[PDB]
Amino acid sequence: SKGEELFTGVVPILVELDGDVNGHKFSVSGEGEGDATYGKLTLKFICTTGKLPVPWPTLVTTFVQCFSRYPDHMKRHDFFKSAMPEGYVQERTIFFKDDGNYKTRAEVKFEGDTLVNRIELKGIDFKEDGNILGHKLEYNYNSHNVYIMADKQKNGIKVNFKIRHNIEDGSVQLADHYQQNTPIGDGPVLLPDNHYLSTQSALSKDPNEKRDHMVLLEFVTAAGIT
Repeated sequence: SKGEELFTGVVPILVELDGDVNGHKFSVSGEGEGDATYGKLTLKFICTTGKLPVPWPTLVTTFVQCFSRYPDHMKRHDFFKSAMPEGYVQERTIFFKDDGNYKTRAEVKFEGDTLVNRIELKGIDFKEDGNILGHKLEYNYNSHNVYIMADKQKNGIKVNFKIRHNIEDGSVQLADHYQQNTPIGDGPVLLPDNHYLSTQSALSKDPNEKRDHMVLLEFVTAAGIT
């Protein structure tokens, strides 16, 4: 396809985010690379404004599904790569159960050989003593299924899934994700049949890094269609 070929090898990745959660302003820069052939992502994020005001796990989904591995028989359902190199807009509302919500708007596209994800995040109605602003979430991550449906109305896709973050007391903090993606260019894109992405993520720390940061290793494969 017009974008499939752009992901046959290792692609450098850059992530830039500006956020405001209940008035707490912060920025994050991330770098790494992705190898869609194997659905693999390796990235390191740094809070460039000091200490991150929310827990790192809560931003993982916000921080390039074009790196998902789509089985050859499912290639016609790969909206993400089809929108490249012009890219796509990714918007979400993430509802943290019994707490506030994040609204995000991002643009994912190529700048030369680098795949860039530029994001604006706004969080409101959070409890200053809740699990988010109170930093009560464990630094870990679970495997999830990301459900995708076409949206011919806007020539894009609708995505939904639930992330369950582990709370330090053994409980769980649900983060309900509502997502929409639309192409940036006026070119054609692939509208998919219903399917999902199987995702797994591991979080770690750089032992020599004194800045507030997160190291992420992720594997994602499309499934649901035979």
